Amino acid sequence: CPSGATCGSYTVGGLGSRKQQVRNAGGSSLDLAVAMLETERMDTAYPYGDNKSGDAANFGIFKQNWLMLRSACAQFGGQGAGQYDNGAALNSSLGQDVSCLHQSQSHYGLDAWFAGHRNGASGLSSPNTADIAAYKAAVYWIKAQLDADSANLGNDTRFWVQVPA
Ligand SMILES: [Cl-]
Repeated sequence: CPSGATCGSYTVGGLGSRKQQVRNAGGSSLDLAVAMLETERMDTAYPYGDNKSGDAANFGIFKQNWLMLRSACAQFGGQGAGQYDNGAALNSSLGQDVSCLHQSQSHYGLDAWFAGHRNGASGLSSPNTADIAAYKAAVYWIKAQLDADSANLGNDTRFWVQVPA
């Protein structure tokens, strides 16, 4: 486990089939790690926008925020913060979700992407915080578990890390 955190793994029914769908939609192991951290079932069943509005609203299985989406992704080009409900298109289309993730990561580079993903504009402007570093470490710990045994790319196991610890 990273730092002083608890971590572990448990079984989620149907998750292996879902992992395969994410991969077939273009998700890499890093993308799977992010998805695995963000929701239990790699879905969009969390509250709409993750109970946030505007630039802070989250959409899709990676919980991408509207600032990131409208700043980097062609389908949201030129849109303002108040148009955030348009990001809900990612809740219905896994292919668009992955496409947007890749556009955003390429636009910012991965290091900046982690910062903006975690903390929005504040994160992009101050990307080297301890909290952002903890988030990144959690994702890469999950990825290490996926990398260490390829069965984890298609089985029902969810790896988890308590990011606040
Ligand atoms: Cl994001």
